[PDB]
Amino acid sequence: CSPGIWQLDCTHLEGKVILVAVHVASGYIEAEVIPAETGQETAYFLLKLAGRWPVKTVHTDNGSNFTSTTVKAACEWGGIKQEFGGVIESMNKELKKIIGQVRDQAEHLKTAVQMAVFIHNKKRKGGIGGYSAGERIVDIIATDIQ
Amino acid sequence: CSPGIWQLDCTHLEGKVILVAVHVASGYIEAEVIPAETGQETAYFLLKLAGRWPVKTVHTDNGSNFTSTTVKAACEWGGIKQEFGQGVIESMNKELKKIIGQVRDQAEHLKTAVQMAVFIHNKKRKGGIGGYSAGERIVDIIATDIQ
Ligand SMILES: [Mg+2]
Ligand SMILES: [Mg+2]
Repeated sequence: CSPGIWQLDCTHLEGKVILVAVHVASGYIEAEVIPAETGQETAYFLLKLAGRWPVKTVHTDNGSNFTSTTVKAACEWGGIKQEFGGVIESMNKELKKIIGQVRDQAEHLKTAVQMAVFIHNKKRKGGIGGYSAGERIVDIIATDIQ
Repeated sequence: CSPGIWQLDCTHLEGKVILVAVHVASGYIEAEVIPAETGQETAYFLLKLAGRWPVKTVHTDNGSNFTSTTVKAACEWGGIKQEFGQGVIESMNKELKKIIGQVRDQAEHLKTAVQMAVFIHNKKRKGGIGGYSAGERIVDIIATDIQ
């Protein structure tokens, strides 16, 4: 389901792990520095994400954390279908870029990451009244409720 | 702005702090166990929240964490207006605790149970049939406000 498909992947900065989720159909993202690239941390991130948006399918790579039994259980509980097997790469790249631009503006990396996410989701680039990723996701989900 | 107003407050369970945010106009909530009831943890939660939804005004009580300079800076950066000072946030904490109680056994840790509870609350429909869920009301409210 186009409105319920997300892609997850981990990227790294300053020796830290950043878990990233992208709503494919809109470009909206959610990211967060996790203490360790474990299935436990990944499962925790997934539950929060699923309680927020209609997460039906998550696409990830071969990563141990994503293939873990704990993430599997989280997905079954949340009714999320998994697929291990474009977009997420671009996001990690651009997220790192924005993080770079605002890095000085905050003490810890985790804060910079959230500033970057905010900037990315609020960012526009269409006409004088196009749409931001944040606006596209709610529009997509709203129109799908009817 | 009705669509941009949120209320935040902390509640407690098992000796832990649970930070809770409620989108007043829809009943949609976001909660999370934080290591400590500090301005730092509160500011972190607020940034995440603001990058997700159109947070324009946050209403909280007199709490040190909410009045802290670090939260103040977060709000200025995020362009969020603060107000210090109803029944809504109280009801949510109460019901969240209720749902947490119902699913407490399905999770290894409280923090997980909290997220299960949030998921259940936001997905819940009155009477379990038709109608709108809090999750659907918030996106509808925000969507109709974009036009
Ligand atoms: Mg990977
Ligand atoms: Mg309190």
